[PDB]
Amino acid sequence: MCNTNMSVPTDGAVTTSQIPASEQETLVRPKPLLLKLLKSVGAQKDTYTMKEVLFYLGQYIMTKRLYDEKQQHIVYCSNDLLGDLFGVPSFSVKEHRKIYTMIYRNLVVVNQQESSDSS
Repeated sequence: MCNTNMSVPTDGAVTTSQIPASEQETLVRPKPLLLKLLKSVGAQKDTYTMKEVLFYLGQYIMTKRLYDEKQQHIVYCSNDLLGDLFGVPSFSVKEHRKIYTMIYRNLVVVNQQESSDSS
């Protein structure tokens, strides 16, 4: 993927997008799990976003030598920090939809304090 700058309306569908990590960002703030994930590669923040975690979690997978050896999409993670994410012996990063949707198991998004008007 290097000739992709505006996509192609020929045998390539409309858009190569899918998964909430840029279009649906969220100023993510998880518990020690995605930060032991990203802060490892190089990250270092009090919070993150699904966009940072997007390309960054992409980093840690491809890195730390946990990936397959066919097309770098069957990334085996036995006893790995990537494992703390879910816990698979292998996961398909190629399908970022299912891979990141199982990343966020329960729930975790931006907080943004609010007020009950009269309080």
